[PDB]
Amino acid sequence: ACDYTCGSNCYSSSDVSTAQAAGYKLHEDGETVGSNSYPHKYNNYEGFDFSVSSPYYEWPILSSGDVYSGGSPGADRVVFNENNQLAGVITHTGASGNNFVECT
Ligand SMILES: [Ca+2]
Repeated sequence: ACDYTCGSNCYSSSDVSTAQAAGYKLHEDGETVGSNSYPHKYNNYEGFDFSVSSPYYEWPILSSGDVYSGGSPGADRVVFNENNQLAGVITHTGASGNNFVECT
């Protein structure tokens, strides 16, 4: 079963813990990867009910299970805060433009 489903991509809690660790280490190093420079700040204008406080940062989670290292980021993201707490799993799949919906 999937712990998180984004569109038709299925992720387990191991997949999310692995992506968050990689994204949080780049935040501590003051580094980014990719043409769109991830991780970067996430603004919660859609109002998802996250139970952890901001600031928030978005980082890609790949359907393949690999950690993101550049190239296409796909449409799914883990959002974590400044204290390395997971806020949620969201995706651009099924939302217009740069908006997001939550994975279920
Ligand atoms: Ca997986």
